[PDB]
Order: sequence, then C-alpha cells, then structure tokens
Amino acid sequence: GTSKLKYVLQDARFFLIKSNNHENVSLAKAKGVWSTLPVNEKKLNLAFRSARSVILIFSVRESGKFQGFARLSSESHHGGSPIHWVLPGGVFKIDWICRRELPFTKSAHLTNPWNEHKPVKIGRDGQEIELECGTQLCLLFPPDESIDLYQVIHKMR
Repeated sequence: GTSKLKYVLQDARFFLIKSNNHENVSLAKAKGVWSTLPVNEKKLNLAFRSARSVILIFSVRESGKFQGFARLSSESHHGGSPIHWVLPGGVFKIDWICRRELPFTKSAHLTNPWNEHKPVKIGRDGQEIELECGTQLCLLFPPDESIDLYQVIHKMR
C-alpha cells in the first residue's frame, strides 16, 4: 500500500536530477551517495534544512526514463570517503526509495507548476518540482522489492 510512502513524502521538496552518464547513477544506486555542481549543492543543502524530506528524482539524459528516486539523509559533506565518480562538490548521503525505471510515457499527464506547467520530465539538472506534482510522480514508480522503507521512516523521527 501507499501509506508508508505518502508519509515519507508528506512534507517533502523534490528536485529533478539529470545525469549525462548511466555509470554515475549505477554508482550512486549501489553506494547511496550523490554529488552535484555548486549551484545545485547549495539549493539541496538549504532544502535539507527546510523540509522533512528532500527527494531527488533521477533521469539519465536521452534515456526517455526516470531511473528512480532517493531521499537525502545528510547535507553535503567534504573530506569523507572519496567517491570515484566518472568525470565527463560535497557528497550527499541518500537512501534510495525506488531504483526501478519509470518511462516518460507514464508521466505524460503530470506538469510541474514551478516550471511553467511543462511536463514534469522537462527540466534542467536541479529543477525543483512542486509538492503535489512531485508526490504524484513518485507514486507512479513500481514497487522496489530490493528496498525497505523502514530505515527512512526511522530517520525522519
């Protein structure tokens, strides 16, 4: 059922993450980390302190899909265990909520009021998604049998 996920998302902010490289998303999915450019890093740190949950919704450029979504469990931090990103910032710890794909053909009815009411798939890396549109987008993803929401729910309290 959706009660658990709706609780996680109740007071959430949502950001589109656009990656040019599937490899960095694979790395991020396995290790539970993300890094971004300075403007977006600042935005995400502010959001982490302002909302009960900050959700990153990932899309690899030219893939036609979202690849999953995750919740920040920390602000960005420097000097920690270095993440060997594939090069084409601080490291955010993230807990994945869904690592399964959602094709854009399943989100075509959703438009983001904070991006001129364009379809939610459209946006630059870091585009913020308004609460209801982001919630509905996250609810479209299929259940991920590899993920247990329990850890996230305990972290919010």
